[PDB]
Amino acid sequence: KAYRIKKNADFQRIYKKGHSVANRQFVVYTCNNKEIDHFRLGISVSKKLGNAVLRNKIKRAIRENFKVHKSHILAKDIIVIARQPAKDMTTLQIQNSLEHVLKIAKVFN
Repeated sequence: KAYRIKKNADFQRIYKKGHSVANRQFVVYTCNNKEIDHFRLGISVSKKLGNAVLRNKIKRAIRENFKVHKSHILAKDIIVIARQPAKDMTTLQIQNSLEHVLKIAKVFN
């Protein structure tokens, strides 16, 4: 399977059956998937935060974080949702905010 979650039906199963945590900039959902043996990541960044340039910068920051932690993440489905205050972070701060919330989410990273 690919590492990126694409289907909208997968986003819904995770929201309904999964578990969430949040800091001020990000909500994180996790949900085990016994049929997969590596993590998967879905990202949601609402148009309320800004235009496509801003949203893709946030998406790129999240993907770069999981890429660097690629080998020490547990085999769960993971959804990262950007909250409105994410639009006011520096690119550097996004990485430390993600490290904080992912540690709270028990993704082993």
